[PDB]
Amino acid sequence: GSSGSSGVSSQETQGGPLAPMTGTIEKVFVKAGDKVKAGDSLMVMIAMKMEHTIKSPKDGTVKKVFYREGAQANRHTPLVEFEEEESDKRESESGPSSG
Repeated sequence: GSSGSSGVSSQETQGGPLAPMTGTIEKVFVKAGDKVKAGDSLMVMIAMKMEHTIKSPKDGTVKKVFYREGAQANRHTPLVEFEEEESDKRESESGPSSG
C-alpha cells in the first residue's frame, strides 16, 4: 500500500505501523530511540484470543511508542512512530503523452 489512497484530507498515516484489528497489547518489544529491523517483532496484540505479532513494516529508529502492556488499540491505529527519515530519495519516471 503506497502511492495514492483516495478519500483523505491530508495523510491518514505516516511513519509508523497500524494495528490490524481491535485488540490488546500483550507484549511490547520496542521503545523510543530504539533500533529495529524490517520484519521485527515490535509488540504483541490480543484480539481473537490469538497472539498477533505486529511486525515492523520497515526499519528505523523508534521515535516513541503510544502503547504498552495491557493497552487497548483500535483497528488502524498508530502503535509506534518512526524517527524522521534521512538520506533517501525515491525514484520516478515520466514519458510523453499523445493526447
